[PDB]
Amino acid sequence: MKPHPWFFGKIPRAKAEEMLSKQRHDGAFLIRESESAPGDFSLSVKFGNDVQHFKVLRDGAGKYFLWVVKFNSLNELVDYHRSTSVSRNQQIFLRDIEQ
Ligand SMILES: CNC(=O)[C@H]1[C@H](C(=O)N[C@@H](CCC(N)=O)C(=O)N[C@@H](CC(N)=O)C(N)=O)[C@H]1c1ccc(OP(=O)(O)O)cc1
Repeated sequence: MKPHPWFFGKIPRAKAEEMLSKQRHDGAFLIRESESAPGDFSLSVKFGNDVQHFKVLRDGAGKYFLWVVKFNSLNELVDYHRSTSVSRNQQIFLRDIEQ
């Protein structure tokens, strides 16, 4: 296997916005480690001329989620959202960032 092209570690929210706005496709994303909420993860996605941010929420079972459906890993959250939208208003499917 190859390492996941979506994990950026502890990068600032503004830095994530700066690089995603330059990407050419809707759905281009990254997972980053939140500075505002230490220990947690955040999802940043490009759509149109904006960059949307989602908190990767945790429960007492250690599951990962954005809305209702629970996942065992960050990898499973990401993979599910490549075929199912992260939004109910717009069709936003996650796709790998271009290097
Ligand atoms: C300025 N306010 C926001 O960004 C708010 C983002 C939001 O509600 N986003 C929409 C989705 C994107 C949009 N519509 O622009 C939402 O309804 N999020 C839900 C679902 C979710 N899992 O984020 C929520 N706020 O619980 C919150 C946020 C806040 C913090 C953060 O981590 P860091 O602080 O960016 O590391 C990520 C997202």
